[PDB]
Amino acid sequence: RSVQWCAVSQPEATKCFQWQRNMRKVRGPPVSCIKRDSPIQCIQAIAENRADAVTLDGGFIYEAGLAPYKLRPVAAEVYGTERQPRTHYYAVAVVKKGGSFQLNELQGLKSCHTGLRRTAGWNVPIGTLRPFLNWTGPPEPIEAAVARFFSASCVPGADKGQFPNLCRLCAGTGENKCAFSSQEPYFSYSGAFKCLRDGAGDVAFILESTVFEDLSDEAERDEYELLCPDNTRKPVDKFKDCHLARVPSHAVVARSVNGKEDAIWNLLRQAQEKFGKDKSPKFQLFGSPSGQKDLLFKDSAIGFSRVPPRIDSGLYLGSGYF
Ligand SMILES: [Fe+3]
Repeated sequence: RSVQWCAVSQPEATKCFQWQRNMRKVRGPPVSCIKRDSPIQCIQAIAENRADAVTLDGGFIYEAGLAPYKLRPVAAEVYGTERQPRTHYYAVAVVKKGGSFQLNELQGLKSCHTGLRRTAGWNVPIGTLRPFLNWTGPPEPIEAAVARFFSASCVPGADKGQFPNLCRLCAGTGENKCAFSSQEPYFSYSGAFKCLRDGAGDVAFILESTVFEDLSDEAERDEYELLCPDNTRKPVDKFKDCHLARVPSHAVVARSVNGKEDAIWNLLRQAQEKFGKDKSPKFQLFGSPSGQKDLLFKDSAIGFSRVPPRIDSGLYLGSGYF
C-alpha cells in the first residue's frame, strides 16, 4: 500500500519527506519516499517494484517506456493558469538582443542547455541542428559532434572527461561542475537561462515562459529575443510564431502492469488541492528552496491532468513535433 515516490537527488528526497509530513498533518493520502541519484535509477527502481512514481521530461519518458522497464505516463503536469491551462510547452532558443546571428549560424558560438537528453534543452535543439553538424552517426557519440560545433557549452549531465567543451561553461564548483542536479547553477530551464543572463553563453535552449518568470523586473525582458527556425529573430512574447517545437508536458510515469495508477492519481489530485498553486502556505508542491531546480515537479507546474488508459510513452510523445 501507499504510493512510493522516487527522488533523483537528495534535495528532492528532502522535499518528498516534507511533502509526506504535510500530507499526514492534513490527513490526506500518504506518500512514501525513495531516494536515488538519477532519472534512470528511479526508472529501474520503479520497474523492479522499489518505487511507484517519478516525474519525467519527455526525453526520459521515452527511455522509461523502452524494455525492460516498460513504464507509462499516468499523469501530466499542467502549465499556464486555471483559466488558460495547457498540457504542452514550446522549446525555444533565447538570445540577447543586439546580435545578428540566426539559428543557422550557431557554429562556433557558446550554448546553454537544460540537461543532456532533455527535450527543450537537448533533443529538440540538437535535432534541429543536425544538418549543421558534421556527425558521422553511430558509433560516434552525438556529444562529440556538438562539442566540435559549439566552441563551448554547459550541458548538465554530459561527461566532463570525454566532452569537456560541453561542460566548460557550467558554473558548478568542484565535482558539482556540470552536475545533472541543482548542484549546478545552470541546470534545468532556469539554470540555462541564468547561463545566458550571466553572459556565459550566447544562446539558451529552454521553454517559452522562463524569461517572463525569472526576471523580477519586467524592464529587463527588453534585453532578450528569440531565434526562429525561419532564420529571423522575434520578441520573446512571439514564441507561438517562433519556436523549435511544441511538446507534451513532463509526466509522472508508473509500471504499465500493477502500477497503482488509481492510487497515484488520488495522491496527486489531493496533493494538488491542498498544496497546489496558492493553497497552503506551509508547503508548496510546486516550488523549490532557494537555488534548487524543479524538485519532484516543475516549479512552473500548476496542476495535473490524468492520462487516459492504454497510452504508452510512444502515443503520449507523439503529440510533440519539430
Ligand atoms: Fe522539459
